Amino acid sequence: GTSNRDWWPNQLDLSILHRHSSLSDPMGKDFNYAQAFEKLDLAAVKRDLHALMTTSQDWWPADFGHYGGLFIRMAWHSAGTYRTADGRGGAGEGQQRFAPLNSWPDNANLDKARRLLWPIKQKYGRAISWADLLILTGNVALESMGFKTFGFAGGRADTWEPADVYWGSEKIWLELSGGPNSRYSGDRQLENPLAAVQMGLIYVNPEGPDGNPDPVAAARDIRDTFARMAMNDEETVALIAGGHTFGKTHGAGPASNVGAEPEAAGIEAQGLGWKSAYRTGKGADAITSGLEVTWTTTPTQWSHNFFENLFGYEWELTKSPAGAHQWVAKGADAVIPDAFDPSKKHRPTMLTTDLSLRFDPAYEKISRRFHENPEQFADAFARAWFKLTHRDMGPRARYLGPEVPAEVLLWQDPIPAVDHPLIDAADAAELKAKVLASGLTVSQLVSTAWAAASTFRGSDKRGGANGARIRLAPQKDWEANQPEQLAAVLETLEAIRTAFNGAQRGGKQVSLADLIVLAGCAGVEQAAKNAGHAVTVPFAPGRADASQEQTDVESMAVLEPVADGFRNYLKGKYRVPAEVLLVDKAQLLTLSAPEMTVLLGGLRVLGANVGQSRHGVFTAREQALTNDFFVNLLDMGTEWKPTAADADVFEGRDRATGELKWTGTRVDLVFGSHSQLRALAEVYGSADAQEKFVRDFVAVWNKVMNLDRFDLA
Amino acid sequence: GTSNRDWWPNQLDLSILHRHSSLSDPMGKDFNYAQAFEKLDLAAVKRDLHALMTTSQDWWPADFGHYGGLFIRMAWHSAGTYRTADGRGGAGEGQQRFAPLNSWPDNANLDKARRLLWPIKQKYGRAISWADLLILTGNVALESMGFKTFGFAGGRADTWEPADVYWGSEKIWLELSGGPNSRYSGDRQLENPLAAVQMGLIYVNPEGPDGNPDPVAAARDIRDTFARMAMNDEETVALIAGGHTFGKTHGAGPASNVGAEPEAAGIEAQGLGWKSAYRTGKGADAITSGLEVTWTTTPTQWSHNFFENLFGYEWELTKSPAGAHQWVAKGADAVIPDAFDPSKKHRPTMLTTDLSLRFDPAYEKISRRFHENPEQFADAFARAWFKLTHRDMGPRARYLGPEVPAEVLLWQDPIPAVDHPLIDAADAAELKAKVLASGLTVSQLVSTAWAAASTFRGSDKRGGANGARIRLAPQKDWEANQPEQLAAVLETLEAIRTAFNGAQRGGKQVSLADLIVLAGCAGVEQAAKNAGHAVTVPFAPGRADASQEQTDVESMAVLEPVADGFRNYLKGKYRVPAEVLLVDKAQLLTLSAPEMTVLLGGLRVLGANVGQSRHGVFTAREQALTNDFFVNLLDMGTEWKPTAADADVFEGRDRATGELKWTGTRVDLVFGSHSQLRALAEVYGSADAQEKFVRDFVAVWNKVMNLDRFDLA
Ligand code: HEM
Ligand code: HEM
Ligand SMILES: [Cl-]
Ligand SMILES: [Cl-]
Ligand code: NA
Ligand code: NA
Repeated sequence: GTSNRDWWPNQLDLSILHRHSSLSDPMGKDFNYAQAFEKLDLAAVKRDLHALMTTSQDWWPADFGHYGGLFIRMAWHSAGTYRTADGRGGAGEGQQRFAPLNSWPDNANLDKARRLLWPIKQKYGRAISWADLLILTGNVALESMGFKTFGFAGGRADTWEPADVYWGSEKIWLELSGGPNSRYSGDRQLENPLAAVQMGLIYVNPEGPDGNPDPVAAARDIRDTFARMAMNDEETVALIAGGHTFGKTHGAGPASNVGAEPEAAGIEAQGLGWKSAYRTGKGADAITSGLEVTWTTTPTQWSHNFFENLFGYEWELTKSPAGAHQWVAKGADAVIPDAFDPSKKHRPTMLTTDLSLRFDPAYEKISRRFHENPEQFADAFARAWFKLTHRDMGPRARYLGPEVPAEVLLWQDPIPAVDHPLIDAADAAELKAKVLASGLTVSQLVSTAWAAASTFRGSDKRGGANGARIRLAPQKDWEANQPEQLAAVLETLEAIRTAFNGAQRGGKQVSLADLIVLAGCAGVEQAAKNAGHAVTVPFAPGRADASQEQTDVESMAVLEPVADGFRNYLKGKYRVPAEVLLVDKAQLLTLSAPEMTVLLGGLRVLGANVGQSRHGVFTAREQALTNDFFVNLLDMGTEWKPTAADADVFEGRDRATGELKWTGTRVDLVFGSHSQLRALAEVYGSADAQEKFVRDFVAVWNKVMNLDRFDLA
Repeated sequence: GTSNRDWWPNQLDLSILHRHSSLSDPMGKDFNYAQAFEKLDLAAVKRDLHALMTTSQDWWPADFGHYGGLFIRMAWHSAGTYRTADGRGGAGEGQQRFAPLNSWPDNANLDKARRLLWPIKQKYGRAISWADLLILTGNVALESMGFKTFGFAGGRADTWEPADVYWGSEKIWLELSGGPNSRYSGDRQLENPLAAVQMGLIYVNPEGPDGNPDPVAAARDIRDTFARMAMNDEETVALIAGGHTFGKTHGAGPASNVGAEPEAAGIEAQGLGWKSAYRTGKGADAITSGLEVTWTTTPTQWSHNFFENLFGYEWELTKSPAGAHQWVAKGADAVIPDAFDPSKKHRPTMLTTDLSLRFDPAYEKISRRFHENPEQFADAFARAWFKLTHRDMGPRARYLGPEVPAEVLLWQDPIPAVDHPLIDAADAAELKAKVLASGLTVSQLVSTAWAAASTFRGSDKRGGANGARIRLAPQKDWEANQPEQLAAVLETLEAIRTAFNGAQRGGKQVSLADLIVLAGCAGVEQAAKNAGHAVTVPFAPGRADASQEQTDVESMAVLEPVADGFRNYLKGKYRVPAEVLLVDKAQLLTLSAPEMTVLLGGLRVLGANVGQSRHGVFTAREQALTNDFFVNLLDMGTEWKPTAADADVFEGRDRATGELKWTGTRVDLVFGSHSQLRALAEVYGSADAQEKFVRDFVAVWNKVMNLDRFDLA
């Protein structure tokens, strides 16, 4: 059946804003996963998982009699799709079980691993999500094999449909770079927001870049992709060598024996895929990656044998039985155990990407330190493994259960505890009046609070106004944030705050984070009064102020808005049209299309544009909260044309006289062009809409202000 | 950006079940359009619409000074997409304003029509939907030009995103028949559910079949497509000749001057399309269809001139200025007015498809009767126009406002008014006990009520249990309904009913329609007791019994389930796979995926399959309401394979012994294969889920029982 996407393949896709409705969710509207998880007997689940590790099923026999390596791979792939550019991917929604991730070539046979966990999932039911279970099982694997983990937090609620993630534009699985949809340009520059080298891989190609088995060049790809997943050199070496302490690869025969991935398989496969015609199709005959490597002499026990082997042998290039490039130790004895035949042993083997850890000079230094000091290795791997598997969980307030590590880590963007009484509703009213008496304008107030709160992204739950990081580096100097104007606003608010806090008894105080958001609330209320409407904007106190020392400036960089259609801002020229960037930002803010539309139209007339630009400011009462954006946009008395100077800026002229009335960008005018967005603009541009527009605007403003408030959740 | 649909283009699409969520809807959850409409000043709207008719705008000047013809075409096309096969299409959701219908070639320049209505829509706001406005406007056009309409009902609520309708598989607009995705096979057999001859047309091609100008062969396509839109020969000739009493076609120059349709146009077009480079691009120079025909000597006034011209001249084939085939009156004088130049007149002209009304022998007789008896023509057109524009509105209880016709029409599937006291809760309990004491089984009770209620489709709001049409022709003889079994159940229930009604005072009685549903509810309660659960199933009385004479047997045929996955039924072998048919039926029932899943799994164990088939009956306690379907389907101890006799039936065997445990169809096993369905099945197949399963089953059962109950809305 032909679809709208077929006829108009470049039209903007709004469905991404309307996923995850209560319609697709089987749990009641009142289901709260945190409350369910908090009563789980986590120790009981862990004992069942520990038993499972050595209870082989004949439909997917356990290598070495132990499924630990397979489950560690499973958990690492759950977490390993994460990209810092947009926060998308990661383990936090259990998306490995839906398309496309369930059927990526790098996730082959993890379908088997998830099916092994069904009995445990079935037993505990809604009290443990799949998303938490996948990570918990990797921790139990590690513990069962002698490795002490850093801890574990539950709280990843399950989702019920595929997420809409851009994984690349290639139309062929695993396509090598340089094709018509190449994700590389220039001198091997990987396009943002991607964090893998080929479509369907987690990070890199285990044979080497585009299959070329050069460990030095592979290391460049490892470094780049791991940095795009928030991991530095030490973490990367710790993770790779730690993972490949355990288990083995599978490549017993040619890959052409392997059948359809799960999404393509027949209905009788019951959700499994990659059925293999090679010998038994499983166990000793398994084919997963096509490589046939076993790294250590004790694949089911933590050890420091990965680095003993990497450094204690010289390595020769060889081929697996499927034809893939891999490496074998020169002159070695057969010291590595076979996975099924206790009378067979093998020589040590490595991947090209393992050898990167020795042949890249910066990795080599770290790897040597870890080989000489395996306790340093164990600590680094435990911390990295926790970070990897928790990186998208958000604020520490979301972490549940009895195994949460007490140590606060810088990468968590931590927020200090509040240890004093909070302001009450009368205090809030007193503060709003003091803010408005200061001479700060509606535009300044709304622009500052928007700048602070709109860094939030629901993909990894980073950002938001909690912390008052807008006053710190690097946020205070982002161009979208208008650094000089911002500094002036913050100075005036800090004086208000000092004066209010100086006059209190009993230890009551207000944080700057709270006062920024409250001051924005005062601006919106003043704008509504300017329009003739008395409204109260809700406000919830309890934010705290983070220090510079608790703020990792380099990790904060990915939160910089380079496109923010809500402020009519674009830092430079991109290949993706600005309206598509707007919808992407709306998705990160967790907004529906109605919410996006009201929010944008209100922000335009409040003065929120960067640089006081007049684009989309379709009103003659700026700083009054009215629906004028929509009424003027939809007025058929105005004709619009792209300017000769800039095709992305439009002039609105009176159709009868030619007189210039307005200017706008693509982000402004999409609301009058896209058939779904224009239907929404019509509701708000109608003669009966003024009250509705104000109420809906207040409600989406308060939603945005509260996005990171998991302390209240 | 590669999507799951690109990778697995035949996987099943569940998003169709989760459209129209509260997320994409700008109106509050509590918005009730009926209540808004009932306060509209409809008279005021009609005055404004009458004013609009001759208020020409320079960006799309009015032909003859009067927009009436354009607006009639607008309303006829709004309604004209309707198909009786599935009830999809029609005017009832205002979908002409969204993709793809906003950009179909047949709807060219109706964008202008809708834009002319923006000021009225803006002025009245939420109190008149677009969907109602489009129809009201056509009515006012007719009244303005001297035709008295049969009436009008409001109550078409607006929708907010494109609907998921199968319009065909062609990848080229207007593709002629016989291509790789032809909608025709055999002897010009149009594929169900389609009701148009080419992709992007409303019914037929005005030049003739695949562009061949043969009025006799065109008539065959007219007849078949109009029948697929619920119209017989009389209605068809009335509608065509009535419409083509008014206005004109547009084809002043070659079609190559016409630019991008609305969804393809640039953002500066602000939702309009088909911009033309031919002369002024508009008015006298307009190009819409490419034909240049004006049918009558007074195109802005009702007349009897259509049939005087059709019969009064002989016709010659000619070409418009765009090259299209059309017909001109041999030897006529220039009697037809020009739309813009008072000094030009034209000869009478006709489309191929107009000539069909004279040259097809069955239409000729009707056309002649109408030419000789113009009052019969007028009355037929008025009634057909009402039917056309109200066909998808559902029961008369949905019809709102002061212009609703009092006459009950057969095509509305009318339900008699209830004029007696209803049964109360004590009476319901007494009747449920009588039903359970009669010896009717769980399976018979559930199957009968499901058969009755599941005819409902939310596309056109036809069917459902109200009316007790399951006891009449043709429902009583449908194979899916198990006629012999059904007859036995109905006889027992009618004897219960007769006995209960015989014992009452005060006029209280129970209808058979209510008793069938209540008997179903007793079955579900008995099934829950059989499982050890104490459950009450909600029941709302108030259904009435329709007569055979109130039930048009041929119109009822399209409600026959030829595929009903909920009863594991398929009437024969189709090209569309059965799990796609299941999702389609779920959409018609208005079910979400979780609701579809719970419903099916419960019905399987209750004995609702047609013919007592064991397929999908994954329980050892049939007729008990348990989650066994899910627990057994997901048991990895069972291996599934297609049978050698039939690739659409699967055998489930114990993995270790090979012993046969179950059989199932594609509809059964999809729940264990599709990654989203299987995530839902897991919830209900968990150890903590038995009570949740039961309570969710009851809720969805009740939902289905009440789908047609707009008397309670
Ligand atoms: C450069 C990065 C990495 C590359 C290219 C890579 C490559 C692979 C490949 C090709 C396999 C074999 C799949 C099979 O045939 O079954 C695999 C297995 C495995 N990897 Fe990695 N790996 C990477 C990093 C990681 C990390 C970070 C971890 C965990 C911390 C991990 C843990 C594992 C484990 C445990 C297995 C064994 C699975 C089993 O026993 O079934 N790897 N790796
Ligand atoms: C066999 C069925 C029909 C065919 C092939 C057909 C074809 C068309 C064509 C090609 C146009 C010209 C569009 C343009 O160039 O502007 C048109 C115009 C029109 N049709 Fe039909 N028609 C059909 C049935 C209907 C029916 C059922 C109605 C209404 C009851 C209707 C009412 C109109 C009116 C009022 C116009 C004039 C539009 C204007 O004045 O702008 N037609 N028709
Ligand atoms: Cl994601
Ligand atoms: Cl529809
Ligand atoms: Na994420
Ligand atoms: Na419909």
